[PDB]
Amino acid sequence: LTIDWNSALYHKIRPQDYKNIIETDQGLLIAEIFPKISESSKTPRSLNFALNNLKPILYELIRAHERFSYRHIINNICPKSDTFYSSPKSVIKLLIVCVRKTFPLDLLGSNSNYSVLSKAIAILVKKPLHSKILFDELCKGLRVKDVKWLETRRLPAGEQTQKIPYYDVKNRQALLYKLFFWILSCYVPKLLSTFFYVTELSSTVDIVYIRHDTWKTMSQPFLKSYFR
Repeated sequence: LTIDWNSALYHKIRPQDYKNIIETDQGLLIAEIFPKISESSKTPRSLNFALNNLKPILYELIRAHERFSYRHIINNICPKSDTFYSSPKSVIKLLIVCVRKTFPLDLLGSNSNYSVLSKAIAILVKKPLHSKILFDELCKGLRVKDVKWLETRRLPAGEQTQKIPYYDVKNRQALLYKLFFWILSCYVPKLLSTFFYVTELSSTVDIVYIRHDTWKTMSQPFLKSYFR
């Protein structure tokens, strides 16, 4: 399984449409993340509880996304500079910061798992245009035990030290990786496309990030000449 990023980088692109970074229709959002699972009428009930545990988290994520100024944070992390391109390191910090300030903590579970996200975000941007990426390489340190909305057991006071069955832990691994896949192949590339026009210098520097306004100023004289 791969993330063909160039197509993921120019699909449903809405430049500076900072509201359409995340699907604000919450029913559409969960079908986005869990395509078949979230409308199957034959889902195992352990999973149906997992999705139910997810309903408040996705709701909060949508609320945070709508009270956030993405124009603000990019002017801090990646302001207009002498260099006309934004350094990947600045693009890194910007993305990670955006996640840290809007994502509920129970979405990926722990900071440990959000580090695995941070590392995944670092690998991604550094890779050039038209580059397939092995997804399972990125799920490096994902602990399915740190994420509570996948814990559907409700045990009596005594026997709390119960070991999780293999079928159970394998199912939660699938769900978490399906959500992680949506973060990296849907959410992250849509954040990038909204802030930056992305391109390549065609040479050794095969990954370039130029702010959309800076890009529009730089192309204006070219578009202004068209008379052929």
